[PDB]
Amino acid sequence: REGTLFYDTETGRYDIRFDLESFYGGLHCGECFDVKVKDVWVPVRIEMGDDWYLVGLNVSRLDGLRVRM
Amino acid sequence: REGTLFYDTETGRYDIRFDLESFYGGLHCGECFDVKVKDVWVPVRIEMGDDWYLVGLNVSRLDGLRVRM
Repeated sequence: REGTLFYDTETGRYDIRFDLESFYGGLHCGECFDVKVKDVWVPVRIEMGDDWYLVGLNVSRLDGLRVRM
Repeated sequence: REGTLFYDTETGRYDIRFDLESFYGGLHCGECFDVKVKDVWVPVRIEMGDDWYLVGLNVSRLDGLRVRM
């Protein structure tokens, strides 16, 4: 359910860490999930343009966001 | 303050994201904090070897760890 979003170097994709040793495996274009914003969960979709970005929420960067699926 | 640990490509350092747009500003060698493992906070100290690593916790990778200062 809940995890942290991060960029994986040896795979130009963002991924989600759910546990100390439990990862999603890599997010693909179009995948949806919620981003934690203060006390609310905002629905977003990750996409690829010139670089990875989120549709549904304006953020400075995707690194370190708390997410939920 | 609780946050998420992530690799900051703008500085080559690991940093902590506390809120949607609040960041620690880049961790330096010797700085300490706790890492969430299960439902316990483990004290660590970040250092630089061949690459960044944590003294106090043997983990495959630092990306996405939940932490607190």
